[PDB]
Amino acid sequence: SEMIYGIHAVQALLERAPERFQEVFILKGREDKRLLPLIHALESQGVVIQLANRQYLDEKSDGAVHQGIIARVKPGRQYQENDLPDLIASLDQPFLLILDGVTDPHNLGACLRSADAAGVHAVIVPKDRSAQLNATAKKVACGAAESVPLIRVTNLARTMRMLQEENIWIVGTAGEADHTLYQSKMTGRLALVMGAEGEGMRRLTREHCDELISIPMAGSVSSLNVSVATGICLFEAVRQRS
Amino acid sequence: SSGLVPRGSHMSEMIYGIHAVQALLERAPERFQEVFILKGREDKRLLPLIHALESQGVVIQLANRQYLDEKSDGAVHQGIIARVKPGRQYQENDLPDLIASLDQPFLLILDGVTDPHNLGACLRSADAAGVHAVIVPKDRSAQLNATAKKVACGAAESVPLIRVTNLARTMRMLQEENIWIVGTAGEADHTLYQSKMTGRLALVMGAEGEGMRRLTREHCDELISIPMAGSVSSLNVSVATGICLFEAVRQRS
Repeated sequence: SEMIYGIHAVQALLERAPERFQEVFILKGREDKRLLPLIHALESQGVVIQLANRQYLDEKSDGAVHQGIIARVKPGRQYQENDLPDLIASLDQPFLLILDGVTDPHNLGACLRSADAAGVHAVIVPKDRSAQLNATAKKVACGAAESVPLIRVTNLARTMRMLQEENIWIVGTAGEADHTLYQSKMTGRLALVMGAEGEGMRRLTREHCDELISIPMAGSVSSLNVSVATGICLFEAVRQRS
Repeated sequence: SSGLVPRGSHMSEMIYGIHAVQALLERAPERFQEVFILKGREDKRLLPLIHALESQGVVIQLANRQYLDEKSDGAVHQGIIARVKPGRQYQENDLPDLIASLDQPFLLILDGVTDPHNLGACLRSADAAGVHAVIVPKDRSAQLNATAKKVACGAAESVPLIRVTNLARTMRMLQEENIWIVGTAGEADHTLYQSKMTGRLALVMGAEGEGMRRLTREHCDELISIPMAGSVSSLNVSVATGICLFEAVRQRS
């Protein structure tokens, strides 16, 4: 049993895994047009709602910015490297995001938020030397933690080959690319790879890519933050995929 | 009986990071006055720098770390000091002329970004996209402080940030100058991909909270939304700003 607080986590679950709802706790006495459009959905879902004072919610959350809402939820299905091939098989047209070198919990959250926004089916990351999904990541993820699975993998190159033996085209961003993000084809079976802000993808990672793209800069000094680069690339795909 | 007038002083400003010392070298070399580095101490990352500096005819002097950390308020200078002239601070009144010197102005308007970190993150993306100027309302925006300047990775020294008195009025001026204004809002009825983002243009982004002010929204020529996959999905102002700014870039290239 897991405890979630916040409207962004209560809702990401209503949109994605409403079946994970067991019992809801909301402030007994304080109307908010920020909750009814949720309270009703919960009622429609057949989720048992429960009346509780403010103390009942100040304790069972460790003084969090619950905004008046907390629920009892069944832990979310955590995908391991092993069950990736099945996840992919259940996908009509895989749209994946691979992060090589994201060590900062905050960036992991931002990338997760954007992947969700983009409709990415899963975020794949190097099990070793990569940030962890802690309180802060989830927080910056704005609920994305609950929607987009994050699969931690032993060897990136091995997993990439698996994806390629499964017809998923791998396109990675890199300065030493010959064409730009806009001269790429981001339709079909796809996996987008972003590397750390300074070092980029590790040499091995970029060699396991079918293609390499670069984001065009207007300034030989102009650079881009990682979570913004991820977004720009992901939505260029969203654009071509619509 | 008279009238006194400050004759006028000239005070230098010390810079610190490679993302300033090496950024301002190419971003704004003419402001350079004196430069400091470690004495007789090899640094393979300093040579590619102290190279372009000598070519520009800028003085380069060696010194201690006490000297560096003292004239640097014990800051992460990275062994590279730099005494330079004050930076040109663009003001509202300067706007008309800046726009006059551009054939196809590409402006970014930030309404309500009150967090310096976001302000700096946004400038960085603006600089990457070729934005000529970022315009924010004086009474509803963050200050280009040190925190902002750092998250901007140098852009702060390349992209003018003009603080304005009446955002809506400044917007009417932009339109009088034939600049098309596109604002980002959930209330829009088409996406940024269905928008014509070429020509004279200003992109308006609102903060994550209350979003764009109603008056700002009403002075836009068009409103666009960023398509979300699921009623859940939502974007950070910096990422969102980056996304819209680059869809524009794609279109005008």
